[PDB]
Amino acid sequence: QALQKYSTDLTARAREGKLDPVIGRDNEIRRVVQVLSRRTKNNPVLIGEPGVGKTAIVEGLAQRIVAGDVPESLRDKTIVALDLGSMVRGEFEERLKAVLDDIKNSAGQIITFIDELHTIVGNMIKPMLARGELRLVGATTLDEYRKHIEKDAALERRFQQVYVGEPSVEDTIGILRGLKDRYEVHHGVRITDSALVAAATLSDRYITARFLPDKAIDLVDEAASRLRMEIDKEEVGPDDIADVVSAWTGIPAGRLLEGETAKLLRMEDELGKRVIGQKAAVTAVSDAVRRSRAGVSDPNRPTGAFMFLGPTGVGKTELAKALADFLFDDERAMVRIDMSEYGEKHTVARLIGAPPGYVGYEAGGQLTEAVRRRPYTVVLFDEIEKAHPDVFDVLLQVLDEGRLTDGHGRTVDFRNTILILTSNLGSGGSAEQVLAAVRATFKPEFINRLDDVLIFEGLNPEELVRIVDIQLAQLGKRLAQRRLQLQVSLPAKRWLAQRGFDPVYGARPLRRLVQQAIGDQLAKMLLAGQVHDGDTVPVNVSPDADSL
Amino acid sequence: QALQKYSTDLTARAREGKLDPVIGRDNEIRRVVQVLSRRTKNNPVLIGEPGVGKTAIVEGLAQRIVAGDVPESLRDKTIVALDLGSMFEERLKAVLDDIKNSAGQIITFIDELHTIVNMIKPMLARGELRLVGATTLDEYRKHIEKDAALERRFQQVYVGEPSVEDTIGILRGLKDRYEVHHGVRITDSALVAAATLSDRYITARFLPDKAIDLVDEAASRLRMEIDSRPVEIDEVERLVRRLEIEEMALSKEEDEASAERLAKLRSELADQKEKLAELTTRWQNEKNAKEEVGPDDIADVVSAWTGIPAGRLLEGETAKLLRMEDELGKRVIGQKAAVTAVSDAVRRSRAGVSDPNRPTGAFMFLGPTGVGKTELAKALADFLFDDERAMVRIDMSEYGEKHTVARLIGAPPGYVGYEAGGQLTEAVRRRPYTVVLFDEIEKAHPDVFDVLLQVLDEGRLTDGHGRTVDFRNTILILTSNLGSGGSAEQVLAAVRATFKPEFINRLDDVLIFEGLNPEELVRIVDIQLAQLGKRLAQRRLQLQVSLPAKRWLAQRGFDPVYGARPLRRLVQQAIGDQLAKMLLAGQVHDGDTVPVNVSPDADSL
Ligand SMILES: Nc1ncnc2c1ncn2[C@@H]1O[C@H](COP(=O)(O)OP(=O)(O)OP(O)(O)=S)[C@@H](O)[C@H]1O
Ligand SMILES: Nc1ncnc2c1ncn2[C@@H]1O[C@H](COP(=O)(O)OP(=O)(O)OP(O)(O)=S)[C@@H](O)[C@H]1O
Ligand SMILES: Nc1ncnc2c1ncn2[C@@H]1O[C@H](COP(=O)(O)OP(=O)(O)O)[C@@H](O)[C@H]1O
Ligand SMILES: Nc1ncnc2c1ncn2[C@@H]1O[C@H](COP(=O)(O)OP(=O)(O)O)[C@@H](O)[C@H]1O
Repeated sequence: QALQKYSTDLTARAREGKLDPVIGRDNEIRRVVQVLSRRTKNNPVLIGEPGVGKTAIVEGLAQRIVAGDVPESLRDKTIVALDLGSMVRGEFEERLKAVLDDIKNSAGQIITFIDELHTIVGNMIKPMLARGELRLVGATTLDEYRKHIEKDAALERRFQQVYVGEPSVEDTIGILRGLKDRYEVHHGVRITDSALVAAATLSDRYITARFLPDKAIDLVDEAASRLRMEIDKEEVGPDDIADVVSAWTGIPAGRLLEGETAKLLRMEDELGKRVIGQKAAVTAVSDAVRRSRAGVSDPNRPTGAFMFLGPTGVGKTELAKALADFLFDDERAMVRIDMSEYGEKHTVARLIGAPPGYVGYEAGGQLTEAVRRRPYTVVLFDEIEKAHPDVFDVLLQVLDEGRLTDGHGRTVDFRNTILILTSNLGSGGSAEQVLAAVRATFKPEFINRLDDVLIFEGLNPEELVRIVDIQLAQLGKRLAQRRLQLQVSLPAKRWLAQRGFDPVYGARPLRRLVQQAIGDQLAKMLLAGQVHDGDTVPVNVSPDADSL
Repeated sequence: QALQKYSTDLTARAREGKLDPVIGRDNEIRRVVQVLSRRTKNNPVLIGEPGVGKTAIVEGLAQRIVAGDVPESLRDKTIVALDLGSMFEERLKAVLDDIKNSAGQIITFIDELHTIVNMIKPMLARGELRLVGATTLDEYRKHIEKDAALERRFQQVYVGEPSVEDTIGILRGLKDRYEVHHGVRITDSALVAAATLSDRYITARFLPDKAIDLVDEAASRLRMEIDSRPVEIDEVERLVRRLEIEEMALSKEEDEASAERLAKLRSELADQKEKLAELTTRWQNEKNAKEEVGPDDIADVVSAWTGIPAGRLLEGETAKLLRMEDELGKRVIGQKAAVTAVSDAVRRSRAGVSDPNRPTGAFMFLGPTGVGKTELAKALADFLFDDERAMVRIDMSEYGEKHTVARLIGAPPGYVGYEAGGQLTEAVRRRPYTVVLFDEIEKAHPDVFDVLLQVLDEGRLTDGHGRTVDFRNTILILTSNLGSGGSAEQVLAAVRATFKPEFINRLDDVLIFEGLNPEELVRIVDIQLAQLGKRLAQRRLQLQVSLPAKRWLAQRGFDPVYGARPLRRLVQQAIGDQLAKMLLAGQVHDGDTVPVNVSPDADSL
């Protein structure tokens, strides 16, 4: 009572009701009060993620004390918190010893409470502990406890671990609707259970950084305040919260709705916006992804295991680069592993990395280490027909059971990824001998487990226009830093085709071909003159090359 | 009422009407009042960097407060500050008691509380003062990011700098106040040029005050040059005066070796004397037919800042860059494909076309040894800085260990080597314009690659202290000799299987040098012999080599497995050996020229 400047009270202000009723989490209080009444290894410590309700539990304990529900062994005691940030090189221990003296002079069982004790731990308080005068209650997280309370601890023999995992959705919903009338008078508009459950599920779904009991309340109170500030609609609602979540993340409030039909029905041209032609292919792949996400197939299998073959450079990779954007929300999600190194017997274990203590161990495997983190990729396999006939064992093990075991000992799961097996077979075969070749080259019962084996059709010599038009409308962005406009002339743009297609490399060069030509040919004018940001820069076909 | 002395006021200054120009940031003000009208985690803190305009944000907040645009809980709120120009712990009770007795109507604004955080924390846990904060992001993360004891009452509010179309209005709202001291005119041309030019180029400070300091320094520079003789009329005159005194002290030199230094200092004087006259004559033209700020002094102050060149078209730099592919062919021979590529990416930066958030160029060339994959980078650094010593060259052969990543980043605070700073970061933090050479990238530990993966497409990286140096105006070069025997597929596969494809992704064109041939070797023999003459011109012993001699040389050392170094070895072993045999045996004393000629096998001097 003499040095009460680096610590607060919990039972005094509980005579005022300055604390929230603590509905939920009625088991942890029994656990704590049971550990607090032993003879040794008493004075527990709460262990859990930040923002889950550890302080909430200790406050509820204080409130049950002031009410009177505990055994008389614990009856008639106060609780005091400790702020570690109020002290901090040195003199931290001076104030700490001044505090411990007061605690000992308390001459009773006046229980303390220390939040984030792993800032203290040490050998200064253990004699205070192993004598029977203080009782501390703590708080930290699991990995912290494993660091500051496990390596140099030697005090783990007097701290009891109590776990506070995290609430469920249907439980934090009750928590919220219990903590509702408060804000209904603080701001005061109106509250709908629809808004509450919407906040809960949307935070759970898209806010993957924080945790539930406060993560939800954050959005609820911020949205209520935004609605109050609006009055410079007299109700709150689910859209009234999706707008907040969108202003929080960046993704628009439209897509923040149904994610099954509103996705399967988008498998239309929204793919064909980035991919071109091959409409049979896109429709087939869309069937594959739709009927697989229905919810009747075996739950332990990839979400798609189709392959496609034919000519090069027509967009074989581009279909996957676009598909990763629509489903997993990124084009930096695919992983491509060439089956050209894997032409020997031994190198098949390079994509796992076998033993602890050999050359490639901490480097992990090529196929697994890129999956156990971010398990939502889109795996490609260039020129699979060249891989040694031993990789197929690992591959069949994948697509027959959604699991695999790396070198470390971890278990990885492939039950929500998409396999893709490209190939350059089909040199002359149109549709007749190409399938005979791919039925005789690969194992016959392997292809029994695949999905559709669709064959890309060549670029229609007219349907080079759409791809080059996408390329050109893209490069229309290039010189927007100067706002210079571009000229198009269908003879010139078609003159790129017959001299840049090169159907041995698909359509690969048509990016450098045009960017180097236009950019570094204008690089004289763009420095001297001849152009400004209203000039379409008329470029045309000289009888030989592409002058202006 | 006892804080009227220890703190200023903004409830009365706003009624009187004096406040700095606040335009924009109205959504920010709305965010601040919105977070103030909450139950928990209210009372925000502003996060940014010095000179973004959060001071202006709170000032406009105060003006809007006195005007009235508020909710019910904001009955003018009499927002005040707590003067950090008021500084002991016995007085702070007297300061805090006034706010404590109040009902939350005198809320404070702790400008730069980053150092304030015992006394304010318990008085915050009861919830009586707002204590509006404003600091920077790194100091925030250091001080009040790890302490969750107080992070339950602080909601950071991010702010950005650029408001270009209103930065010009701010310049206007300040243009009046900068024309008073400097007897100059600050034109809208200058406003709109500085608002538009120093933004991407001088990327060390931030627009809302760097666009201010540019105009301030331009004003001071012009006011200086309004004095009779201006810049470049005060320069060659100070040069020619000094040059003369260097000549009148060399005539009285009884030496023959200093005559050739007297025979040149005279000439450069005779060359500089004219250009003094030509400018002086043209001066009177403008004297009877600069007195105002424009767009040229802007680029002037840009160039004099951070060494970065950023002008309209700098009238001495025009024919150099169109001659680059040819000007570079004086030092590097062959690899037309490589010189075209390395060249087409310097103009696209001096033109303003290239991507503004990526290095001004970053790509790799590799191939057999003794081809020039290092002389090319050296030649590049020689004609941009005019001295080859001005290239940052780090070797990746010493970084073969994992724990050597902290060698070029620095060691964390509290360890032994801490004040020494980094090795790569500490060179690009101060004066970033150089070219950085990565010798033998293959020999490095395949973990430093994860740092260049950051530098690519982001343009910066962090060090042991936590700050971020910028990498947006340099060129990054990679050298290696993977494969070294394969045509094009072995080396392609080797680099593809040695580096991540998402590291080769952000790279520009990947270059493969060919190797030298007989037709390109005579041009190298000439360079070698010219450099050798320039070297042994310190004893005035010029040489005289015959065409059969140069052909014998260029034929002798050619073998297409080691490149060109055998040529230097043969030059030494065949000429310098004999010459140094004679030079200390008398008979070839200073001031001499010895001819060489082909003999049947050797070439006698
Ligand atoms: N059962 C509950 N009853 C009432 N409020 C609860 C309950 N569980 C969580 N909360 C609230 O959730 C929020 C989380 O606050 P804290 O309990 O302090 O978080 P924490 O889990 O203790 O970790 P810290 O201390 O925030 S780092 C507070 O507003 C609590 O009041
Ligand atoms: N095309 C060239 N232009 C200029 N100097 C050249 C050329 N080819 C060779 N040389 C000279 O020959 C030597 C080769 O220098 P480097 O460029 O370091 O060799 P390299 O090609 O880098 O091979 P490595 O892999 O670095 S050992 C230097 O003395 C160069 O000056
Ligand atoms: N249908 C298409 N839609 C869009 N771009 C396409 C299409 N077909 C080919 N392309 C383009 O052709 C080029 C080759 O892409 P890709 O098939 O990934 O090449 P590679 O086979 O060399 O890996 C890319 O620029 C790609 O955008
Ligand atoms: N939007 C604005 N336009 C023009 N001048 C401004 C604006 N906001 C503030 N100013 C003035 O310019 C100064 C720029 O520095 P300031 O914004 O105070 O930086 P800080 O408070 O972060 O140190 C302000 O102090 C103010 O006097």
